[PDB]
Amino acid sequence: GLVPRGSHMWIGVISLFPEMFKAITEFGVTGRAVKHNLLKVECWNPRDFTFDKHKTVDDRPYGGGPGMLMMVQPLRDAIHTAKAAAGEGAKVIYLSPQGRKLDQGGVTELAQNQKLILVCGRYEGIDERLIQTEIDEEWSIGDYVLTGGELPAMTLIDAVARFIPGVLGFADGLLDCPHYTRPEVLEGLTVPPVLMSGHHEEIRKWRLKQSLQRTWLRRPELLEGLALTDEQRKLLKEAQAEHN
Amino acid sequence: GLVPRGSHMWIGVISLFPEMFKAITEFGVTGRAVKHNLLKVECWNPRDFTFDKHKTVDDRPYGGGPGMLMMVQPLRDAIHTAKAAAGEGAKVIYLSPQGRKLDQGGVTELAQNQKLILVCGRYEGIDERLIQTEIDEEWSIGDYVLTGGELPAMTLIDAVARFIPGVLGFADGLLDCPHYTRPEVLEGLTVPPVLMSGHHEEIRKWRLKQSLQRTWLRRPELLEGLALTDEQRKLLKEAQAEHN
Ligand SMILES: CC(C)(C)c1cccc(C(=O)NCC2(NC(=O)c3cccc4nocc34)CCCCC2)c1
Ligand SMILES: CC(C)(C)c1cccc(C(=O)NCC2(NC(=O)c3cccc4nocc34)CCCCC2)c1
Repeated sequence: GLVPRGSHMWIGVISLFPEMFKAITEFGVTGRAVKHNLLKVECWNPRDFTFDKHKTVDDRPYGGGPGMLMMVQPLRDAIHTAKAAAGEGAKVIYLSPQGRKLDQGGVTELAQNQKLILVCGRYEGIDERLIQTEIDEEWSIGDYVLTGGELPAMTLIDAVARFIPGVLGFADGLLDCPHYTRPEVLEGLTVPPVLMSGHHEEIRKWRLKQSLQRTWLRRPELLEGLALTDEQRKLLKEAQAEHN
Repeated sequence: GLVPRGSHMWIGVISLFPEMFKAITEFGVTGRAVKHNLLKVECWNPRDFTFDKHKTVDDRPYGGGPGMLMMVQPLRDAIHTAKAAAGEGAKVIYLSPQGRKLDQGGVTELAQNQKLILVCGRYEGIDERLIQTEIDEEWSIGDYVLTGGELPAMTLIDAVARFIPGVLGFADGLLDCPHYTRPEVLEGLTVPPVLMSGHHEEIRKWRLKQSLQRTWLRRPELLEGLALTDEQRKLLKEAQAEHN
């Protein structure tokens, strides 16, 4: 083993649909991370923490109306069991549309935790007091309406799993340059000559320039948090001028 | 049947990991939408469109380096087969970090399509010319680094499935008011009295006010695209003043 024994990542998940998480534990990069014991994903289902015959996991809001909520007691008890399994130092995250907007800086922050517990909402969400009593942070993957927090949780797991030592073992955070692979001519469209030139120093400059221009045109906000290198500033200035 | 015969939604998916999509086709709201034939999700795997013995689906970039790309020919041919199955009028969406940022306005737009084809990238993505020759629109669920476009595609499916007639059959786009359910007192924390008052007109005003304040404090950008009602402007002004 090349990876130190205490660098694996543990993520507890609280969800009414634990089987959804097979999508990240059995496929692709995260799938290989679980199989090689770099990532452990453990799920607790609030349905298993009910005591009534029909395993009721939703409840009605005070004040009335059709917007059902997650029942407090089964959710809270699932969370308490995850905390017990985690031991000390687990950070409890509620995936929620009222949370801090997730971005790569945020992922980096979250990935500094060896132990995470992710709480996925269903119905109209969870009791506000549970946020105060059980939740450490609220995070959102975007401003759109979903039917559950499970896809956001899986998105977050995918994003932080890239930071686990053994997986793959900020300029990269800019948008990619255009990518080209075989064939040389695709329905009449040709690869930029420099890319097929074998001049790897020219290729390097070209790719960096294209990445900068594309970030500039499609996500300029990403540049606002960076003090670019001299080369990057030079290439970006060139691309900006040539774009007129 | 209460729902017209031609209002079902069809979504073709192009992905190296079709089994991931079980997470949306077999669970929750989308799961029920598929079972009741309101939503149809059909997947094509580029691996099935290869002709070499080891079913190779990645290729090397012109110009070199470790960043592998999706092999053009199997991906393109999977897309062509999805287009054939779709028939006329299917919109082809590439889930991509260089795409338009998804928000609820964007979801609403996408949901006006009866037929969508979603292309999920792996490795470092797809050949730029394929975007020109096969892709209609690029969309991104957020600014963070993922290992595949499958979770974004599923997120998008979850978001647009809410617009299908028979599922559930812009003020709602503001952040929710705080939600409260049983018990009346949770670890000493009490429900706001108005909510347990039975005064449903007071409750309505309180919930709207709280929703506005919370949108104001946590997602003010959402208010920039709306001309609020007189009641909403009155309640928001009150919450803003009382927040000092
Ligand atoms: C103004 C805005 C953002 C459009 C909005 C406004 C009001 C409600 C929602 C919404 O989607 N309620 C449903 C709910 N969503 C999420 O869990 C969720 C959604 C999006 C990004 C996320 N990241 O993590 C979790 C996320 C799932 C069921 C349990 C309650 C939360 C959205
Ligand atoms: C500047 C920024 C955004 C941080 C960034 C910069 C450079 C690369 C990436 C990135 O994630 N490349 C990997 C890749 N991502 C996605 O598919 C993807 C990610 C996020 C939101 C999405 N919505 O749809 C699809 C999305 C999966 C493998 C195939 C190539 C794309 C990200």
